[PDB]
Amino acid sequence: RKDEFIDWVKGLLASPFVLHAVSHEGDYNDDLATTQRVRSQYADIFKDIEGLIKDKIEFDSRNNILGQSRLNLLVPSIGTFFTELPLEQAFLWEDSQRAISARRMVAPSFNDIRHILNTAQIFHFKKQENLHNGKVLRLVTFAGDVTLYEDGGSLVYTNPVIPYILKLLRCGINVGIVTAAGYDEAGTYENRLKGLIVALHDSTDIPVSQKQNLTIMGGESSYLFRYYEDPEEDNFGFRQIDKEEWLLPRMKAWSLEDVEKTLDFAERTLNRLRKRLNLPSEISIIRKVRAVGIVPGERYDSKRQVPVKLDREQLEEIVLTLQNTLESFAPSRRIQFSCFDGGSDVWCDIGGKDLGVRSLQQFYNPESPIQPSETLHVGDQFAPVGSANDFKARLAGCTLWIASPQETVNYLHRLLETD
Ligand SMILES: O=c1[nH]cnc2c1ncn2[C@@H]1O[C@H](COP(=O)(O)O)[C@@H](O)[C@H]1O
Ligand SMILES: O=c1[nH]cnc2c1ncn2[C@@H]1O[C@H](CO)[C@@H](O)[C@H]1O
Ligand SMILES: [Mg+2]
Ligand SMILES: [Mg+2]
Repeated sequence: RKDEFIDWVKGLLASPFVLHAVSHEGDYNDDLATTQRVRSQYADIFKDIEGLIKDKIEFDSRNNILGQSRLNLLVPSIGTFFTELPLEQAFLWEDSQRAISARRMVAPSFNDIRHILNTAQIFHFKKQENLHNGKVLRLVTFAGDVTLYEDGGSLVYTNPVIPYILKLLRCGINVGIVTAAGYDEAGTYENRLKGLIVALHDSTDIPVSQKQNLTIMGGESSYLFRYYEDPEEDNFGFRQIDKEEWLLPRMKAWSLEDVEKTLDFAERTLNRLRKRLNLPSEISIIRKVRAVGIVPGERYDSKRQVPVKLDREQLEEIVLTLQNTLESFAPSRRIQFSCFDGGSDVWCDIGGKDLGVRSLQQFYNPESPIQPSETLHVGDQFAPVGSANDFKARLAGCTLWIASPQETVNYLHRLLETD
């Protein structure tokens, strides 16, 4: 299941949906009073959950006859909440926009609750701003694919997310692009983020010191770059930081022998899969220094170049096989890794985005590291397995679970607008 917590919330809402909304599906009239009654019922449930989250935050920071928070007993796979969530307020806002309580035949959905949770997380940080002594946002990180641009895409100059990233940098907020795309070379990132770095360079609104608060953490936690601008020349872009300056102690402790054996085992497994699944020859296995993956290809013939893709069932088969085999392999158990299905491909990366975000939290301010409660990672891959390379970011900070580049822009708009 994609998220036990969201599915749990969805199931709770089903009872008042059936009893107070479906019971009126054949109504001739009185549409509004029914809507307001449904709305109150849902709101009450979100208010209750809001209270369970506060209760869990208190439990988690102090440390029940069963040795767990109430909400953990209710939802065993639940992650950590680094901030409270104004769920009732967020429900009421989303209901006004989406008219959830006005439905009579379609229950509150997974995506409804996903939206409500994102809006609650945004609302929490908007509140901190208006607060004296506010626990304000200090780090916003983004996945690339599906989050900043279409899958496999680049950030072109007319991309509407760019003004919002510049506004984050302008407000003093640190911005990291934490992406599985893993290049030991600034040039490739400069091409894929070209529109963003040109707009940032062109900006006269932003001090250079703040422009340089833009970073890339590539390969999830393998390659760190920082935006630079030395006016001596018309030169700007990204410069790589040596890993000795930013690798976390736990990562420094890993054996490079275990790193290598992990990638070798994954590569061998991908080759085995490619033969067993009789994949088209145009499909490629790509081995990198800190990753290995399998990707689509292309062929001629129409008189037309056409993509050569893996089926959905093959991608699922491959990512499950990699994940399960590596969880049973001693060298990969001694380090960390992330396997994911990106939609059209499957990769195994050394490390993971929890390590990438945590690395940035310290890198940006070694003397007073950015806290999880001050961090927001935005991405699309939040399933626990499969479409999953953002999932571990929940270990390092708050998250926003988006579904498209358009959602990312909508949420940054609401985060940053004046209300
Ligand atoms: O090292 C890696 N680890 C995991 N995913 C990668 C890596 N390199 C590239 N990707 C992703 O794989 C796809 C193909 O990469 P591209 O051809 O370099 O753009 C894109 O979705 C990339 O973002
Ligand atoms: O199991 C979980 N599912 C969804 N969100 C979670 C979970 N655990 C912790 N959070 C956090 O709740 C906020 C709103 O979704 C986000 O910060 C998310 O990371
Ligand atoms: Mg993505
Ligand atoms: Mg590549």
